Amino acid sequence: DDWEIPDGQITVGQRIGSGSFGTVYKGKWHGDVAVKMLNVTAPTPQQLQAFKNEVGVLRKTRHVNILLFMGYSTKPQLAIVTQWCEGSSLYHHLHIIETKFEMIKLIDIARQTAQGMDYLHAKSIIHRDLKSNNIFLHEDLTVKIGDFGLATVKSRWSGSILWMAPEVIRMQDKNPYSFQSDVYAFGIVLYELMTGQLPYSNINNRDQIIFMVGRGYLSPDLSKVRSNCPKAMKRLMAECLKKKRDERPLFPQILASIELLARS
Amino acid sequence: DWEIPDGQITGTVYKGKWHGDVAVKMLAFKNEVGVLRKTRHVNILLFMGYSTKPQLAIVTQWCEGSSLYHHLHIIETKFEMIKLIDIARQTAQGMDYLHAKSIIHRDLKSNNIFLHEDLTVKIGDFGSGSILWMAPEVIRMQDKNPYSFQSDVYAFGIVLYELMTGQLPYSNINNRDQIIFMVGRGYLSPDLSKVRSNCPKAMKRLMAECLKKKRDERPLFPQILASIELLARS
Ligand SMILES: CN(C)S(=O)(=O)Nc1ccc(F)c(Nc2ncccc2-c2ncnc3nc[nH]c23)c1F
Ligand SMILES: CN(C)S(=O)(=O)Nc1ccc(F)c(Nc2ncccc2-c2ncnc3nc[nH]c23)c1F
Repeated sequence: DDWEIPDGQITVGQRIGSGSFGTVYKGKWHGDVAVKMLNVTAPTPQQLQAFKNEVGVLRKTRHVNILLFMGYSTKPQLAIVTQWCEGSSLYHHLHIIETKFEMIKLIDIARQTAQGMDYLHAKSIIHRDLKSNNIFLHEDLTVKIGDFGLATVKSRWSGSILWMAPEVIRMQDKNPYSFQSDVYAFGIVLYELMTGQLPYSNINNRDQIIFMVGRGYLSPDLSKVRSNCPKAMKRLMAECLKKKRDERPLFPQILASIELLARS
Repeated sequence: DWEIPDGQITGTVYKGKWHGDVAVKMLAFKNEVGVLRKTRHVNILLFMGYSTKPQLAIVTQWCEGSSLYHHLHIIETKFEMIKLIDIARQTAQGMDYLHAKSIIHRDLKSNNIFLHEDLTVKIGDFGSGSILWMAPEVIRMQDKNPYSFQSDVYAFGIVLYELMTGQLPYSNINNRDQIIFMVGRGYLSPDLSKVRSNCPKAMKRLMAECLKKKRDERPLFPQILASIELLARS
């Protein structure tokens, strides 16, 4: 199956986001696009195949709340091409430039994020790295979820611990990821949305945050939420953040909860 | 210390009278009663005391009416959907409680759900001949301990089938032992296409989640409860 973009077609503009996993630029291909170049130097035929399989999984998605896969390139560098969103991440808005969102918009961010996640889940994809860094806000104020590609490949060939549920944080199981681990991360995003800040700010040792959340000694202080946060959401958040994996709701539930209180 | 002396009350249960009408269960154990004192919820059968003169016995209220089993299958009552949903929520209310108190019911079924004044639900029998409600891990008692909160969630799911179908699952297979084998290996599950037209996707979808074969994928009761509440307000 060929969503393969022949090299020469893509002009590669300014760089937007580094990271060992790959570097992202704004480019041109039938208009604005985002091009993510992988840092894999010389992939072998096998590495090339793993990549196409993982792309295979990217082509299972078509939803307004999922950043739009448009193509991939094989030479001279492995790359993923997606739609270009004019805007900033949720992490940028919340923690870098402190954008003040009216409560109605916060909740709407939450609705749209849950929508997209329910979609991924409907298609049996697990994100493994939902964080406010991967939630983008279009100028419209449509949310796009990103960076769910290449889960397997990222592993084989670091700053997401605030979003990791305990099972994830303590690699005991070979594969600790699941829908409810995604749901936990989403809860952390709720926390960001309604406290306006990241968890565990008053603790300064990463190794120790890792230990303590991982054993259930540490969880996010929910009393920090803004006073005009609906009670139903403080509750929902709490339930997403349950330390025990099997106590966390799935996304169809979450979505209905958030859409009911979106009428009050 | 909650004992009730002899000549004050009046195998299968008999009807009695102690501080009004009571149901009295006619059969080291003293450890159990400690937990039943604090088991206090509207939709759970209320514990009023124990006895051991003559034989060891548990006493609860007598509530007028009959089991969910009795209504649905024997006398076949045509409830409204709003009622069935109401009933299913109330059953969740209690199980939710019982799990809050660390109690695995181990034997939830419709004959263990009573309708007081044909209206309010009361759970009991948490102090085989009932395979229809057993989950797979349970159905093939395979190791140290097969029971779990999730095991109960499976059985509650069968009741949801009962509620909306109005009939017992596998009603078209006459060999009990085969049903055992079949649910054990994951080959046979209840036919969800037998629900009545007017059951919302959600109810039918909740049922599915409850009846998932893998133990750990089933919801726990707060969510079942929160899900029915969500579907309730339609
Ligand atoms: C298939 N993709 C959705 S993904 O899951 O594999 N991730 C992904 C792949 C290639 C990409 F170019 C992007 N996009 C970005 N990734 C990291 C940082 C920023 C972006 C990005 N993408 C689109 N518009 C943007 N505007 C600012 N940053 C943007 C991605 F999120
Ligand atoms: C905590 N108890 C409920 S229990 O788990 O120890 N089980 C139990 C013990 C004694 C009981 F009498 C009952 N209740 C009944 N058990 C069997 C048949 C009927 C009843 C029953 N209980 C209350 N009201 C009724 N009305 C008709 N049958 C009734 C029980 F459910």
